[PDB]
Amino acid sequence: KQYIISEELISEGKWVKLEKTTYMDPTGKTRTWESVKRTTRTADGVAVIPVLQRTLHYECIVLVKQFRPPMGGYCIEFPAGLIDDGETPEAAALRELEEETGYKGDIAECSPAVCMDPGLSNCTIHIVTVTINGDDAENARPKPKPGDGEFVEVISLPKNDLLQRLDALVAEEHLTVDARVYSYALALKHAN
Amino acid sequence: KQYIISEELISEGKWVKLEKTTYMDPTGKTRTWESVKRTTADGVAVIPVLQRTLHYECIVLVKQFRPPMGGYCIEFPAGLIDDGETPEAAALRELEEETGYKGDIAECSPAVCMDPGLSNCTIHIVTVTINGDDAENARPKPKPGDGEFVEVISLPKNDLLQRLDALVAEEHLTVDARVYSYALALKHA
Ligand SMILES: C=CC(=O)N1CCC[C@H](n2nc(-c3ccc(Oc4ccccc4)cc3)c3c(N)ncnc32)C1
Ligand SMILES: C=CC(=O)N1CCC[C@H](n2nc(-c3ccc(Oc4ccccc4)cc3)c3c(N)ncnc32)C1
Ligand SMILES: [Mg+2]
Ligand SMILES: [Mg+2]
Ligand SMILES: [Mg+2]
Ligand SMILES: [Mg+2]
Repeated sequence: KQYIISEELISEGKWVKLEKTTYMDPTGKTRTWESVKRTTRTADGVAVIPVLQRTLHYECIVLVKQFRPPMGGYCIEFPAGLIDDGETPEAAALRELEEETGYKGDIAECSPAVCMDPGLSNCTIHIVTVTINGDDAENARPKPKPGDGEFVEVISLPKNDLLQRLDALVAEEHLTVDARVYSYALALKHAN
Repeated sequence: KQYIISEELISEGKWVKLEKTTYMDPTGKTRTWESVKRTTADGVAVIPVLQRTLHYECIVLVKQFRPPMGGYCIEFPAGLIDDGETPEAAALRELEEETGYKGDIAECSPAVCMDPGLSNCTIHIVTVTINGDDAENARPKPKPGDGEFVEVISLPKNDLLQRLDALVAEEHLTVDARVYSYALALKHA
């Protein structure tokens, strides 16, 4: 009993547009929302949850540090990015993971499309859990191949103390942790 | 190394604005980005663990219509922090408004980013326990904000990822990425 009635363009940039969304609320009253959408009419992207498994060591979660212009600061994130021209989620996952980290991994699982920020945008991603065989030579000396203007520092953090490692990074190096990463670190503790 | 050079307004809405951000890259080249912003940390998301004697713990989630998405999304209770409000007060207030439960603080994250490729939106993630043995959390009544309409869905922590998968298979609705990320780690632990 709620639905979109109309979308009116407010402002279109190269990558991102702002829209006045009109919609019916449940009382039968009409209401507006300001909404963001891409200029490029599938989920939009993938985030990879990369579990670096090496025997006789803790499993690690591989994260990336990048400068994020909207945040005007460095942010710690799961490797992620846009699914490219008719490409599958899984394959965008391995690719992004290689481009961003150098690791070559195997799919363990793939989420349905999930919303990034539904109070603001219609951005959806697939979250893909990937195990990295860290005892295979391909992953011995992993080589990041980042595309034009992509500057990405890898940080692998033990999965055993993930939440504590994340909080320490915020307290020390004043960077921001992504909410999906934080959510995952929390649940590792909460499963107790 | 890298830093913001300038922010030039493209368009101002009542609530959100689009800006052209110019930043210094690490090679020392000037670059641009399109960034969304509002007109502390903006908000809270509540992780509500319903605890009851002789029950498995539940995670309390809300279903709401999300205009940006064109349909209904399953979320952690979440809302903006009012001026002068603490994250924890907001968390508890939003939880009660959205679900009817009165919770107790367990923990509060640092500010974390929602969508850093797009906005500077940050939240605190606030873990709250709900004493479901207490008489006030027996028949909880939502008291939603102005133009706010919520259904409550409580799922066992010990089965969250599977129960979310079911809901997505049976209904026409999206799970939020933070919810789905939490359900995954539960299974991975
Ligand atoms: C060469 C490579 C490259 O630079 N790329 C790769 C190709 C273009 C990328 N891009 N595109 C974005 C962007 C797009 C989508 C975003 O979320 C969504 C929003 C609404 C609905 C769905 C998703 C967020 C951000 C972003 C920007 N706001 N400004 C500047 N450019 C950046 C960057
Ligand atoms: C129930 C409550 C209520 O009705 N309110 C009263 C209070 C105002 C609320 N509001 N505001 C928003 C909004 C603001 C910012 C958003 O993201 C960002 C947050 C921080 C930094 C960057 C981005 C997303 C959404 C939203 C809208 N985009 N359209 C229309 N109004 C809605 C509406
Ligand atoms: Mg990326
Ligand atoms: Mg990438
Ligand atoms: Mg809310
Ligand atoms: Mg609310």
